[PDB]
Amino acid sequence: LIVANKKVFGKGNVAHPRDLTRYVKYPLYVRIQKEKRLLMKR
RNA sequence: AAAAACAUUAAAAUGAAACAGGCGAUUGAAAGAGAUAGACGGGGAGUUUGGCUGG
Repeated sequence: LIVANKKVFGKGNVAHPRDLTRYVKYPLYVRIQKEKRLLMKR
């Protein structure tokens, strides 16, 4: 009955998934309104 | 640097860690473009290159 059990993954010479926000290229109006706040704080 | 190979649509009970007010670097208050001033500039523009006179 030992067929269904745990199976860990690889991710060596293989791929690995991860969330990639902070890299999204938001529209020009979002970028402008986000960097505007920074200029107020710098 | 032993091997011209495979690697994806997950099991299982999150797996696959969080946060930053920076996509990652480089240059930097200098340099580019503007204005004014000096230099240089036949690369180019405009023009000139007297008269008498045994032609």
